[PDB]
Formats: sequence, structure tokens, C-alpha cells
Amino acid sequence: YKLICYYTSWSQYREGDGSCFPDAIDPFLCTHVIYSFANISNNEIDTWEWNDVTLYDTLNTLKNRNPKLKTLLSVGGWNFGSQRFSKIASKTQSRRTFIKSVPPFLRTHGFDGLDLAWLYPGWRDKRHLTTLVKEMKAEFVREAQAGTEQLLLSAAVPAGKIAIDRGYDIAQISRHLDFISLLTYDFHGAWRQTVGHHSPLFRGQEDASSRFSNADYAVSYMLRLGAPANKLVMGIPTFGKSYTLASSKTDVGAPISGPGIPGQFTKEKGILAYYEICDFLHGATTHRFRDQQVPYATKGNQWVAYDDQESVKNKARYLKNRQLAGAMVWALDLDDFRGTFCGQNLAFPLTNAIKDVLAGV
Ligand SMILES: *[C@@H]1O[C@H](CO)[C@@H](O)[C@H](O)[C@H]1NC(C)=O
Repeated sequence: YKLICYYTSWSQYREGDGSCFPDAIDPFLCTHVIYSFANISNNEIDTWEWNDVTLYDTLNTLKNRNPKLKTLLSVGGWNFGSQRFSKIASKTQSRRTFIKSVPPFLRTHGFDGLDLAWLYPGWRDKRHLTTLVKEMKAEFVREAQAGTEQLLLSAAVPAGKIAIDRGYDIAQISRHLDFISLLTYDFHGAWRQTVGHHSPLFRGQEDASSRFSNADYAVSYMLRLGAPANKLVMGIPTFGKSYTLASSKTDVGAPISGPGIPGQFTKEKGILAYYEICDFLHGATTHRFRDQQVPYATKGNQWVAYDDQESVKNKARYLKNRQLAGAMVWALDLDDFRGTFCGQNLAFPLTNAIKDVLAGV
């Protein structure tokens, strides 16, 4: 099994216990650690944070302890406009400039591969993503001639049917990618005007236009489009999503006024880290969606959809039953990486829960 774990470069800026540098990572936890995100400047891959060169080195020194650990660098992400990637991918010259820049930058910085995180291609971009993936792979195949183990190529793909169909030729790109991380944790958000879970495994039995808004629908869909099970990796979040309730109602369909209040450490409305959620659960009311197989909690006017040890184990069992390639975690810095917040004295409780299932059976 693969256990693909993202680390985000902006987590370093969080206050006090929220600050996470790559030497916080247990080297034997994940099989692959992906640093998010690189820029594209001068149509070449490049650093984003001022100190990225140092943080790359800190990450890549984990391989002193575990020489089998694979690292990748993710290019793109949501602070990179889709329209920027489009411009690069859609022209022969800029695409070649970009492609050629990748392997030397990866080798300089000690990475084993590239993750493409174009978030997200429009309908005019589908064919250009295909070309990008094929040509990038062929550049990696050429570069392996020089004697170092071929660089890996992955991509992060959204899990909504509409986004998939719009932007991705799954049958084609799956040929050239080493794995696809399916982002099975964005099925609900505050644009909905009601509470709801963003990472359910299955449909809620109560309401149903969108039988597509769940992990199982998306996994099935990808396999049906021709993504091989042995290249497909299912996304599992360590964060939760928060909402401000508009009324005293908390159950299916409860109305909301907006996203939840920022977390003390992550400081972004509508999201909480797992460590923040463990604190949140003191004084909260806990509920599980029985059919969706995920939990939610509420206190005051706040309502949080999240994943816990049980729900992530349940997802790991699912993907193993489907003979997928493994799990992807978004993100290490959003798990209880200190291990001091969730009553367990155990660093990375969610990631470790997953790992233990995958290793078993
Ligand atoms: C990313 O690259 C673009 C294009 O050169 C540049 O305008 C921008 O400043 C870069 N962002 C960062 C954070 O380096």
C-alpha cells in the first residue's frame, strides 16, 4: 500500500503549537511525503516561500533515517490561479520550458518526483493537461537514462463528477501517472447554506439529487473511467469543516449563516485542524451520520463535520476492499502532529490509524 501524505509550507507560520516544520514528520509514517506547493515563474518550476530551499533540505534529510521514503514536490495549489497553468500548458513553447526545468530543480533539492496540483482545468484545458502529463512523463523517462531512479509523477484530482468530466481525461492521464490522489473531502462547504459533511464515504439516505457527493461515487466513477485501481489513491482529510448555525437546529439540513469561527491556531474561517477539533469536542455534542459513516459535533452556534480515528480506519478498510493503491492524507500539519491535544499522547493519530489498517489484513 501507498500512504501519501501532504505537508504544507505555510504551516510554519502558525503561532505556538500550530507551527509545523518538516522535521516534525515521523520518517516511517508515510510511504511518500509531498511538499505543497511550488510556484511556476519564468515558465519554470520555482520556490514559493522565502525559506523553501531550507525547508526542502529539512524534509529531504528525513531520508537519512528512512532511505526508502519518497518525497515529491507539488506544483500549483489553490493560490496558483488555474489560468496560470492553462497558459503554460496550452502552448508548445511554454510547456517545454516548464517540463525541461522540472528534473534539474527536483534533483537539486532532493525530490523523488513531481505532483501536479492544477486546481482546476477548464473544459478547454482537458486536452492540454493530457499533453502536459504525457510529455512530463517522457521527460522523466529520458532523464532516468542518466543513472538515477526515474522521477515519479503524480496528480491531485478533484472528486466531484462535474470537475472530473470538465477537466480530466482520466483514461489517458492514468497511463502516464504513477498515481492519482483523488480529493475525496470537498463534497460540502458553506456555499450550501445548510450543515453537511464534506467527506462522507456514502450518500445520506435522507436527501438525494446528488448521489455523486460522496467518496464511493467518486472512486467508482474513476475506476469506470479507466483509472486502474493500482494507481488510485483515496484522499482522507485530517481537517474538519466548520459552520455558524443560523438557528438552534443541528441535524440534517440545519440552516447556516456562514462558515465557522476561525481556529485558535489555523486562523481560517470554516476550517479546523484535528488538534483544534479535539479541543472543540470538550463540551460538545457528538453525532455520527450512520449512512455517510463520518462524525460531526456541535457546541454553541458552531457545527463541525470532521474525521476521527474510527472514520479514517473505516475509509482505509474501504479502499483496501476495493484494492486501491492506498490513501492520501491532507495534511500532516492538520493531524495532531504534537500528539498532545487528543487525550492519547500519540503524534499523528489519524495518519497512524490509517497506516495500521493498510499494513494489516
Ligand atoms: C510565483 O511566480 C509568479 C510568476 O513569476 C510570480 O509573479 C509570483 O510572485 C510568485 N509567487 C511567489 C510567492 O513567489
